[PDB]
Amino acid sequence: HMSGLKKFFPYSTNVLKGAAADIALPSLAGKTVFFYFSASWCPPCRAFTPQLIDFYKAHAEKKNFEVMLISWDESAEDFKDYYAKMPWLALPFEDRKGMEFLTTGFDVKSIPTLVGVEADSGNIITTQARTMVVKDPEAKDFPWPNVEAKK
Repeated sequence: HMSGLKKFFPYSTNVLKGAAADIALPSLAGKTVFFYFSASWCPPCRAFTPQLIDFYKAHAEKKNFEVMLISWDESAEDFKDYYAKMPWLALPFEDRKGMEFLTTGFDVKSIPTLVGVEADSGNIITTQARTMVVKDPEAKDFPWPNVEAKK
């Protein structure tokens, strides 16, 4: 029952997929999951989002991963407009305390940030996936464990 992955969600059960709000964690079984910390008020986020969408189109089926928006937006309206541009999942905006839990858990101090985790185990791969989407657009070294090792 996705115990490892459940550890990331103390206050949500199902998450969003477009207009649907009934996506359950077991649907992510066997995949890599990326938490995308982002907001519509952030210029580099607005520019990185389309790069991440290009990467998702190219590799999200073959490399077997999913993306979930963890929003730093200032309002429900901003969240709705921004998330509507995206093809992936989102932690519901209403779960602000859950967004805080993940933000501190991964020591996210700025955005955009992209964190990779294993769905089955719940283990962490890297917190520096944003760098790699840009540097490795063909996904040759995906999912990039321990990018943190770099100088």
